[PDB]
Amino acid sequence: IRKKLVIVGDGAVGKTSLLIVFSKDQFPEVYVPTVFENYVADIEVDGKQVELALWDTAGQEDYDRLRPLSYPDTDVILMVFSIDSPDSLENIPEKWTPEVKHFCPNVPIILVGNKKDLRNDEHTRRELAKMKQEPVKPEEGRDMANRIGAFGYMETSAKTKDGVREVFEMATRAALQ
Ligand SMILES: Nc1nc2c(ncn2[C@@H]2O[C@H](COP(=O)(O)OP(=O)(O)O)[C@@H](O)[C@H]2O)c(=O)[nH]1
Repeated sequence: IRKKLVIVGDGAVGKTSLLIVFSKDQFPEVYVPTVFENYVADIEVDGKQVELALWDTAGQEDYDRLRPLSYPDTDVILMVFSIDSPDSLENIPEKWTPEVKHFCPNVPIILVGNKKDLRNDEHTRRELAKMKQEPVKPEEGRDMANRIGAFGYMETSAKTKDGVREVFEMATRAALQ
């Protein structure tokens, strides 16, 4: 009935924004604070009411020895990259997956490609082109989810809210089973 969820990924990919959208979607409405550490949110998925305890690693991306103190007893990981940052996707296999598999051995991972609203954004394409890069394609996220053994792959926009509810439903199912 209580499941611990930890959200990880590079700085500025939208970890906190995703927690905010989910927490503002709760009913009855509650004031959503600025930080998420053992933050209790109730969700109903399929039959069951579940308490999700949310932990955000934003602000700790460069504190390699302090960040893993939040990992014990985790039930599901949300591992996030940004579709507007191929660098953040490359850190999925190179940084986040080895870390999560060491500290959370058999814990399900949901791979989340956030900022999907920027895939066709003209400003984003122009800025990425300066570095000889382009937005992440959906096939690339799906392939990465298979490579790292993720339970599932989902694309979201915290800005438009599309896909956010579905990410948390999938994470709850994975935590339950
Ligand atoms: N266009 C767009 N911007 C986003 C999205 N999610 C977050 N952002 C923005 O990206 C920036 C970083 O978001 P934040 O939640 O603080 O990332 P965190 O460091 O991973 O916790 C903020 O300026 C947000 O407005 C999204 O889905 N689309």
